[PDB]
Amino acid sequence: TFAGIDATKHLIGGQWVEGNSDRISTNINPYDDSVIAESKQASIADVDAAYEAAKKAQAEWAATPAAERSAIIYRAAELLEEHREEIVEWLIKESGSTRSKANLEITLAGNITKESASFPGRVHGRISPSNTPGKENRVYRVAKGVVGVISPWNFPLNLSIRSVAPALAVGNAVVIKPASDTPVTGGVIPARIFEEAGVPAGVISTVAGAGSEIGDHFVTHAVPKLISFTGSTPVGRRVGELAINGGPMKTVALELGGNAPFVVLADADIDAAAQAAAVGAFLHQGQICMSINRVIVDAAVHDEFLEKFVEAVKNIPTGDPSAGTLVGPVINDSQLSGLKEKIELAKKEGATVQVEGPIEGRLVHPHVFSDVTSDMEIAREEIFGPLISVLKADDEAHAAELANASDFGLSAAVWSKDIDRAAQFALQIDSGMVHINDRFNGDWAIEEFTTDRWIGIKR
Amino acid sequence: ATFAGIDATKHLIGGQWVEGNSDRISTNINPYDDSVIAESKQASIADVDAAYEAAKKAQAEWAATPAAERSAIIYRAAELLEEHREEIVEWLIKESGSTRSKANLEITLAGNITKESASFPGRVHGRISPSNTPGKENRVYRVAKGVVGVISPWNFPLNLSIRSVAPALAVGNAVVIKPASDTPVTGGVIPARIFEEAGVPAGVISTVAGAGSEIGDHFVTHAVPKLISFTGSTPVGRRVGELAINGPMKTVALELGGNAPFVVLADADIDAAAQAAAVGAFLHQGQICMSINRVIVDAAVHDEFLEKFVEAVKNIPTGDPSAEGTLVGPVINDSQLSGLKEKIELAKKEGATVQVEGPIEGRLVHPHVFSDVTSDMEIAREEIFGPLISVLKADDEAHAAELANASDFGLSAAVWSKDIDRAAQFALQIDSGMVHINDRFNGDWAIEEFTTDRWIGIK
Amino acid sequence: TFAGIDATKHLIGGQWVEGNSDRISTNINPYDDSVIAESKQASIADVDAAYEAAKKAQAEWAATPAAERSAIIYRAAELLEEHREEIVEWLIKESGSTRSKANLEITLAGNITKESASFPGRVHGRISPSNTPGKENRVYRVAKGVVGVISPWNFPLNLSIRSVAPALAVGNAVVIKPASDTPVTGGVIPARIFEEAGVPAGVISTVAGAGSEIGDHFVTHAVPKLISFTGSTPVGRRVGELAINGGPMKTVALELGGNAPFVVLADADIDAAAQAAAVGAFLHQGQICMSINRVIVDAAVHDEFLEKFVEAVKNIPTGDPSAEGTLVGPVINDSQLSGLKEKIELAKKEGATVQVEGPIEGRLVHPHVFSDVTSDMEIAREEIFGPLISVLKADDEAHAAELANASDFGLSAAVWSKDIDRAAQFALQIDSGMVHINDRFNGDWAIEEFTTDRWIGIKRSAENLYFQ
Amino acid sequence: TFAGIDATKHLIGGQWVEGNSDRISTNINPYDDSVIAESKQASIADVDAAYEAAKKAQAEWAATPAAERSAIIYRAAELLEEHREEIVEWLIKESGSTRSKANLEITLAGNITKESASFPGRVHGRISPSNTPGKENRVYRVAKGVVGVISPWNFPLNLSIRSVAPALAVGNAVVIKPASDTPVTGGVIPARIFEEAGVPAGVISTVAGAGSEIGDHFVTHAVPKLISFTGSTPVGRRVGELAIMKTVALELGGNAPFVVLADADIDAAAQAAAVGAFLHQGQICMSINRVIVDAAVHDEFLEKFVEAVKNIPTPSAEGTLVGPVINDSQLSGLKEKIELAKKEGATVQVEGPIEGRLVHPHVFSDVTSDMEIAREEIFGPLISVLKADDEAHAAELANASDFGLSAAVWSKDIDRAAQFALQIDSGMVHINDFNGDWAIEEFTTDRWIGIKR
Repeated sequence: TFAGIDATKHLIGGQWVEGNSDRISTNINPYDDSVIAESKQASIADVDAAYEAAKKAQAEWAATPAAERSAIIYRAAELLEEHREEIVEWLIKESGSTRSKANLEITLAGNITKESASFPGRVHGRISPSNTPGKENRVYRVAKGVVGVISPWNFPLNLSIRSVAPALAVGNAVVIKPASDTPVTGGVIPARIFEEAGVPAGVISTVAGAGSEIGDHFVTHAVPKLISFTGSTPVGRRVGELAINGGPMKTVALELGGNAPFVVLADADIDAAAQAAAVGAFLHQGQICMSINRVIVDAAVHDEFLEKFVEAVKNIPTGDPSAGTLVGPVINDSQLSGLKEKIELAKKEGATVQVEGPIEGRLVHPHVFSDVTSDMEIAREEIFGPLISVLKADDEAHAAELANASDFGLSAAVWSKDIDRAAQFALQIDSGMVHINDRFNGDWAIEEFTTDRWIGIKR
Repeated sequence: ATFAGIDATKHLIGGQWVEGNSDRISTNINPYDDSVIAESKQASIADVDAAYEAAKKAQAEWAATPAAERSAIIYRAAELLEEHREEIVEWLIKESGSTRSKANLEITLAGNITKESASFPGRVHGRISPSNTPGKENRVYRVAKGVVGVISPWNFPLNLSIRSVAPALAVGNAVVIKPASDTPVTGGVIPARIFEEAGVPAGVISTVAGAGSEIGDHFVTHAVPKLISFTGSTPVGRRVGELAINGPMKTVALELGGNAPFVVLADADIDAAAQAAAVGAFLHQGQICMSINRVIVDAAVHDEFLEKFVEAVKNIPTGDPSAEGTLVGPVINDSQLSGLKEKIELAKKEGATVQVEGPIEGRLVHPHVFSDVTSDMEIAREEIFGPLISVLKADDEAHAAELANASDFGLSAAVWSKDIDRAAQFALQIDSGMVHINDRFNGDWAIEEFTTDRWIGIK
Repeated sequence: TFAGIDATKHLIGGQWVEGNSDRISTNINPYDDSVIAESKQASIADVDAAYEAAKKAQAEWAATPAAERSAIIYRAAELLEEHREEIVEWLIKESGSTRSKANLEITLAGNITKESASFPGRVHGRISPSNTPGKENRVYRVAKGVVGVISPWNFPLNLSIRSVAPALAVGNAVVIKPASDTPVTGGVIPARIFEEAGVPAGVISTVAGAGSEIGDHFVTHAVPKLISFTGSTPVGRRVGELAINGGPMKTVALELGGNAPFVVLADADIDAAAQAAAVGAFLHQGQICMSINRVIVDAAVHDEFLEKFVEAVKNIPTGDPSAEGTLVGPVINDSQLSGLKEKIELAKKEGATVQVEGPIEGRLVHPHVFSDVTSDMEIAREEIFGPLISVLKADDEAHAAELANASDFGLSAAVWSKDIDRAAQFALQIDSGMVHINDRFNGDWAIEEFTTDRWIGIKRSAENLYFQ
Repeated sequence: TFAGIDATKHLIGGQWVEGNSDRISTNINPYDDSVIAESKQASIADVDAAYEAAKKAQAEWAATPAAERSAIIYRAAELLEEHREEIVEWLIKESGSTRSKANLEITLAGNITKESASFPGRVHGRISPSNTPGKENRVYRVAKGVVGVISPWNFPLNLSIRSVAPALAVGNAVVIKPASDTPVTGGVIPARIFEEAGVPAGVISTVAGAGSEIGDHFVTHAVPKLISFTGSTPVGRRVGELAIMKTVALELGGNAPFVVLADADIDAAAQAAAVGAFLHQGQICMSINRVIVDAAVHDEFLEKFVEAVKNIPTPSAEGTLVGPVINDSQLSGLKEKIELAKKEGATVQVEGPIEGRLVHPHVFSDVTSDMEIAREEIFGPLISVLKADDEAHAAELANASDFGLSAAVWSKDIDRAAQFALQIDSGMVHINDFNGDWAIEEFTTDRWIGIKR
């Protein structure tokens, strides 16, 4: 259960109901394998009801005055704190998250929701200039309509609120489809938080189900105007294809965390950078916008940084997430293999082990690898686990090439005392976000969940 | 074969007009009489690589060029559009089978877009956002995408290539054009040459014309372009979207002029609307921002409109495009002729009634109008690309709204109603980026589409 | 007293202190003449203290994270809503507001600040395009610095907050100089309420004194870089003039609600327009952006509208402010009283027709209506600030626009006409910032007003310009 | 005469006419005292006509299609370079500006009106959110109406077009009243060039009257919604006061600071102080009347700087960099300022002759903040070099003067430089070195129309 209803149901038509599918998925605590629950998953006829109920209820929502919608969204943020401990526990249980990680995730979901509540009072269309006598060009800024959000298992609550909150505050009706492993932290909870906040029936909905049964059908559907996806790149591609291959076509917003880079230039404060890289590599692992899985260091400070970086990660306790742990267990037994495979492959491709830990159950301990090249799989591919490569750049220009060598969407970080030069270097990296010496953009968000409707009026 | 002096069979690569390298020989045929215009050796995969490579090397300096400087060159190309008017008209008629008067409208259109584009350099700005962390400063820079790949259509080659080419170049992008194999000079050589003669540095503008499929895929699939602009058919746009997702992703902008509706409401000036529908359906076909392919009239005025409309379209001179009176020219090629032929047959087999028909000799398809059509019929739910019209009856106001949203794609739509205010509300009920009441390039939309925002946080 | 601090004190430096001038102020209830309180006023010295304190504290406040400044502003809205009953009683006792009018004022005050809480994260600067190779143009949007706010006796709470809240939220430090008749509702409550929400010491202040020794010096001081004024246009003009030739550099934002025209066109919903006119003229008078001082009606529907408007005005409860039904209370003071008595007579001795009029029992002026008036009668061209309304006859649609603009007060105007598309075109002819059709605080304009832009152009040589 | 038309007439109601004032003015070449021309001055009734006609012709011009307005404004930029040499002479002989300084002003003039030609398309309104059930909020952005522009004698062509072009493009009707000493460079030429460009009759006007007659009537007139003034801080003040019912925009040039921080490429910066002190004299945006330097590079800066100013040659010539002063009243002002400078203790680091109206460069040193030479607006080639004990002093010293549209700061640490720059209350600050979006705002007003459906 959660906040007053059993976390195994689905919020369809504003009614918490049981799934009509034949499949029954068993949610397993990644740490000790204890059954958390068993729910009758949803069928396509259920997704249909979800979407159709959203379409039918969306207009009245979009038409609700700015202040109202704002107040409700703001209420949701209050509720996030008011149910904090119950949410922390679920984060620990289902997501295999650490007590401290869960705490962060909730604060983060609350900042996004807090910003998002100002959105109503920020959506503006414009009155364009006319080129033909008697013509009035008005471009209204409206809600896209119905958004289908597909949340991941890494930061289930955080990365889902990242799109549910702005999408709802702006007038859209949303339908969440969480990852198989985290259906309540990535779907039931955020859904419930907004229902409890006042979001009208049909506006917020959640539908969980097996990939092979509803995955495709959720994207290819005719109701959603926008599909927001957060996950791994190969799955993003598939959702991307599906959105344009017989739908009709709908906009698809892909949040593909990949192999993010942490560049340390020659004039960087190796001390702070060491500390920082340790936080971004493990304490924030899973969070697509702050996580990093490879630090690129200049040759002139490489040996020093590597030294300090290793002595910093050896002190990262790996254990029972319920505890001072800072790195809990991996999510699936499928996710466990993959990591195992990458550790080996790095060793096999000639990488150098710098920090290795035991692997008990799904409790993978940190792993560091120096002497890594941009062509090694460990660096090219997406990791999503406590794996960490250290590549050497013998030139500042080479650092930029190393940083762009692997695909990654979200963020990139760089350390350098020369704020001005670093800022210039940052522009030399292909990322929409680059942070120097240490998020969520509201403007970028209101634009992603609204559409501009140009209405030409000839008098 | 020549244009503005230059050999028209060559390709502009690395700032140098050269002959293609593939063994494939393409013969350009006049659509109206089958006389050969030219015979150009096609561009090979290697040629596309050179174009993208050289373009990528010259882009930075072009992007570093002062705003006023870039805008002077964009304004010059607009003057050049006019100075070369006479000759572009001949090419438009000769290659794309355009009517002489249609050709003159297209050129006015093109030049009107690049003059508007001329003001873009001084309109591109970034933000300095507030921070939430002490001592942090957020600066989001608005820069060029880098290299932009432009695929243009055979319908309004000049005007639709320019629609992307001009703003992209204006904003700091370097661009490579891959025109439709039927209109390589009106869609590639002429646009490319106007900007070259206007002074955009070598390598910043290029055209590479090649035989479809493989070269087409390579062109979209390449690692250099960070944007692929496409205007054309939906099955092809679909394919471009696929390739952009599989086979190093890049944003893809698709301009698919599907089946645009022309909505006539009960209180509409039927005579005006009728004349307007005639203009949009036949004198503007091919221009996917002003054309319409189906009419939706309120029952209460369906018969009045139909008769008044049938009258109007029966007075449209079909025939040789060179003649100044003509308004309907030939269809671009035999294949397109086949689709038009079979679409007509099918409309009949589906239950449609012929209201206006004529003989089709050569590639000269006379205007056709069907009545008693339903939204499930393909004559009204699929792209048309030819002088074929459908008229659907709307027994209800809200019903008209349904039929208007019955098709897949749509750039614009139009509504007719004397009640200016109620019409504006109605228009909002249509899912189309553009809707014109009682009578089309968005500068802002073009800046956002051809630039990329870089958020850079500093501590 | 008000929420733990005695209303008689001034908030300087972050501390509620007693005044230092020798002049002693005596608060008087406009409905009965009670001594609400008596308190020593602030001297020219207390104004300097407040400004200097605000000046030094300003920067850290501006540097506070946006979300943090935002939470502080948001809570002020909550506290405003919390101390509702107390503020209500205070509005009625001092400003002479009505039970229900005071309650409306607080809602208004509340909405404004919850809207302002949104401001910190909305304030942004720009990176403009460059025309000279190697040059970067940044244009920062920052706080003005210190803002002095002069609040009026009409809607003291709502009109002070209208500028105090966005200014604070945006990073300014602000010193309030309330109207002499309403020092607590116009200064103490809003200051205290922001203090109890969390704004730092020195960032919010309230210096109250007799304009006689404080007024001019407040506007003239060298610290404030913006003066916000709300009141009569005469005083407003004096403020403006004083700001241009005193402390060389400081802008002024004058909010002068003079004679807002309420225009009823040929095709209006005369019955709805009638009730609305009634509302804007009495329940809302004092409220700068909502009230109306004159109504102009197309001749074709003039007499029809007049008959119905007079009816609704006739049945408007006038009396004791404390009562929950009253809609019109006493005038703030005798000076204003004698100003209205003078205006009613002047309208008469100019040939105007009385439609409605009542007794004037102890500062309690009953609603007064005058028809058959023309654009040059003082009653229809000067500002009123009282329950006196004048109806003018318009020959046609075009004459309506001309009658509407016969003022010099363009702050807001209302227009009634069933035809929306044309009424909107018509509204464009009126010389006001805002016009409302068939029945209002702009946040965007507010942030522009309390911030300043700083263009910083930086040229980089080859030396400190990399990867070029 | 200019570009055909009679240069002594006043464009009113679209027609160039002779003034109705019984006062005549003899426009005199500041350089040699020769009489360029004489003209019947404009009267109060003349002004009323120019404004009354402008008002009637405005609504039509604003409703003119955006791309149309933009082609007209653009044309004016072509006409400006077509009449280039003809205008160069007028600044040369009337404004007393050199040949290099005149040419520069024409390009700058061109740039402004060319940037301004893109304004019609960039003027957007807004459809704000609604808080009341079923209400729409439209915020139209319209032209103010009629704009009274008061240009000055320093850079009369550039500083008049600066207001005029943006205000016209946007759809306002403008009436220019130029400085008594420059009625054609600051009034006739700009008005005549927009006329040829295509601006309708009554949309552009120029009226040259006597300060004592027209001066006050031009500002307090009911018609103009905006008054754009450019000049000395004291006269800018009366204007604003007189204006208070319409809004006024004061471009008050005073004493712009040139701060040279301890790590400021003392050499290349000394080269720039020279340029911003003489080459860009009349330029209220590119000129500096004082240099604040940190003790460390103080003497280092001064030497190279003195040698810089000493090399500046001394109108109709090519080499010449500095020209004569506009009039006698101004001349006596500089001299008067030069003397009390010495009487205050300042060291005459540099001093040149005073042949006629031509004042040679003057540079003083060991100057402090409580001296009129660093406090008052100078309007002449008089430089003051103040020493700053540190950087904190530099901030104080920089903000000392009451008026400042722009400032300059040289450093090497671009980042710290930027930070320091924000500590100087000035609209503009340039580091080691015309805003359109702000001009668009200035010549338009936002009209909020709320509709309860």
